[PDB]
Amino acid sequence: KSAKDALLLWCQMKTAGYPNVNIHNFTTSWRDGMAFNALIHKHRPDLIDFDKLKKSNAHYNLQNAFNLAEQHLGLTKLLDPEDISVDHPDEKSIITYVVTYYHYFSKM
Repeated sequence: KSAKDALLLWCQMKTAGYPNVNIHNFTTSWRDGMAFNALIHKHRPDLIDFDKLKKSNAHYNLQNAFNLAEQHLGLTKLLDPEDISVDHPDEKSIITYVVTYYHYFSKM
């Protein structure tokens, strides 16, 4: 609960101030793709025009973050947008992927 909890705070803290981002867990807080994009932007505002993103376009948002992370950060696309954009996405999946982001931005 410690590693998960610190991971959650980390995400919360990194995305302080992002509109339409509200991280309260590792499931539904990520299902619209905003949080993922906020994480990226925070580290590489050059890759995303966050202001253009709307919570409504889950697919787009998720593909966006996933494709950019893969393409520009070499972070493997472990998740699938369609799988993530459901009502109750798989927590473990998300956490695993979110961890790869944590390491990446934390190291380097």
